[PDB]
Amino acid sequence: SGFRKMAFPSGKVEGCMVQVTCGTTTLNGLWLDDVVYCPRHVICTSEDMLNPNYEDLLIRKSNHNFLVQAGNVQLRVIGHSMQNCVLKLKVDTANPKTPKYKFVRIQPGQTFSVLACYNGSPSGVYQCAMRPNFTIKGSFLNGSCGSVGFNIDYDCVSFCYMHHMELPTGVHAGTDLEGNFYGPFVDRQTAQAAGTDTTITVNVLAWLYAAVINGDRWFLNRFTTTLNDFNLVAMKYNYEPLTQDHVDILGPLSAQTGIAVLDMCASLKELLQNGMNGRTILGSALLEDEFTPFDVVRQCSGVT
Amino acid sequence: SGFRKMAFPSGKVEGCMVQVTCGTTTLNGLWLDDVVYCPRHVICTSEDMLNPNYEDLLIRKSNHNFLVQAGNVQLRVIGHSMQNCVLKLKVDTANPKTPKYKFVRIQPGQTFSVLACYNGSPSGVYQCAMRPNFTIKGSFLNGSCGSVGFNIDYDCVSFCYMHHMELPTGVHAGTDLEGNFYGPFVDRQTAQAAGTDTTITVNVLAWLYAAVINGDRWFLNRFTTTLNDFNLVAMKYNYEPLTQDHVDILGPLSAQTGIAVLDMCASLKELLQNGMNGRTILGSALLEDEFTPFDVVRQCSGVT
Ligand SMILES: O=C(c1cc(=O)[nH]c2ccccc12)N1CCN(c2cccc(C(F)(F)F)c2)CC1
Ligand SMILES: O=C(c1cc(=O)[nH]c2ccccc12)N1CCN(c2cccc(C(F)(F)F)c2)CC1
Repeated sequence: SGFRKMAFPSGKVEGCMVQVTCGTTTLNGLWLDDVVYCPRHVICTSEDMLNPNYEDLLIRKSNHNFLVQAGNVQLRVIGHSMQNCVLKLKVDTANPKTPKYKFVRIQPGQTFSVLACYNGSPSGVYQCAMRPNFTIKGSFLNGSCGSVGFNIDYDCVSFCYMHHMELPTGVHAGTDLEGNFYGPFVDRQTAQAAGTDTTITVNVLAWLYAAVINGDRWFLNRFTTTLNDFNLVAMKYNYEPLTQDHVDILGPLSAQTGIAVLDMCASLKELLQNGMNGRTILGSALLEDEFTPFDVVRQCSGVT
Repeated sequence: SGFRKMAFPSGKVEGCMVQVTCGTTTLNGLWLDDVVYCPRHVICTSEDMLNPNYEDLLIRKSNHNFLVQAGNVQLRVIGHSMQNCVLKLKVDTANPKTPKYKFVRIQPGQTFSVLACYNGSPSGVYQCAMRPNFTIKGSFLNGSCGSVGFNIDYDCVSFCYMHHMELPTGVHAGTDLEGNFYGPFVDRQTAQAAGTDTTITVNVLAWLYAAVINGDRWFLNRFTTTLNDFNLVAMKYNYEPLTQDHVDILGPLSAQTGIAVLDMCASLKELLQNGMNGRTILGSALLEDEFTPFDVVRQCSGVT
């Protein structure tokens, strides 16, 4: 038993972390096969930061201006291209440590592991969720750009996130591995509206199922609700609307505990309308939405 | 910016995880050099579980009864010994993936990374703290025994914890890598008093320093206190007494923020006596004690 914010083992991804230097700027790259992927703002000076013309800036750059370093060995850049907001530097050596991988675009409410890197060196790993407003509440300092988010299915690493920037609000924005930003964000040092963030209702419910499994049952009640009634409370409290798909994905946790999904929604409804009254659920004094039903299922079943 | 419960990159430790089978029991082992370390209760049947005579049980076991498997390759056990509550199985092959390592005994209040394993396979990684009552609030299911806790200084992995058992209270107990249990716990399926757990006061203060650095300053006040006055509040609220050593270790965070340590104790004193009033500090509705001053310093400075 026990419930923790668990990240995937990061080893398969530490082997792909490299340092990318272009001019006086240094950030992290992702070396898979003979390609190193990195944020295209690596070619930025502090003058053009406000609104860069990346095509023109890249045109002044040649293979030999990108310096790719893996720990201590220099990689030979034989090609360079821009794919949306990422650079794909072609190198003459395939990464011997390349795992089985896919590049995937995750959906809001989905969770992934982040490997924070500085100078191509992994410094830590944490689990986070893509907020419905397409931001992540991560932990990143100067030099963290190019740090990736991923999931791991047995031996296959699905890369979903590349770190690009921090919004003035302290939240983080980045792209998928094809350079497509999650959200309306652009790689410009300009004021960007983060957007209204809602709570991932299916995930809070999944985390309530983990609480029942792990001993915490104080919040459980004699009440029930309908999807329509519950959603009125979710709208009031800026929670994501609960759909029948969400009810389906919660089927396994409903079966494991014996608590019908709408009975858990009623417990959640009361927690929203009345608060925790100074009590805790799984060691927390607030409702947690960064655990998907798959995460709770995995952490309470034991998938390696 | 951003504050997350960050674990160390787990790669160096995934390379040392093996499966240890003895009879019908399977748990995890730690392969460093030509030795595999594992919990000695691997030699237990379900009859002797209540009070095993481990010397007698080990006497009925020979090298060939311990099955060490690393992914798919079988290791040849050429020796076996009991060191406190761990078995040291000598194998004919040195682990090619052995990192620079030390075996260290951590102190209560100290934090480490755990790599949870099932069948010698890493399934996830999380950061936790050794509670003052020498327990850890981890996340472990059947087959997790032999999962280790560690810290990483640049390239050197300091192993500090080996997972052994779950107390009926849902908290976890285990040994250092020499087999010495943290706390009064014994490797017996018997009722064991967990002990009173206090809050790691220096760590909560360090986490309050991280909050100021990361933007959260609502809790800051015009008051101050003395070490003696503050400690009266800490005693009342079951917090660890704050010593002058704790004040010294907080010197760097005090210098970074400009807030004298006793001014932060006064903010903490008010939070203890008045609560958060429904507000949050670093995304949490309770005071967090699982970040040491070194962890906050590292996460707010960027050490890789
Ligand atoms: O490493 C970081 C950074 C990331 C982060 O998430 N948090 C921080 C907190 C404090 C200081 C720096 C950071 N940088 C340097 C590169 N930066 C940059 C440069 C050129 C152009 C752009 C662009 F986004 F506008 F394209 C962006 C973005 C900020
Ligand atoms: O893998 C686990 C386990 C660990 C854990 O932390 N949480 C769990 C939650 C649900 C089910 C099992 C566990 N086991 C199996 C081996 N066990 C054992 C066997 C023989 C002797 C002993 C001894 F501690 F008494 F020595 C202990 C201890 C429990």
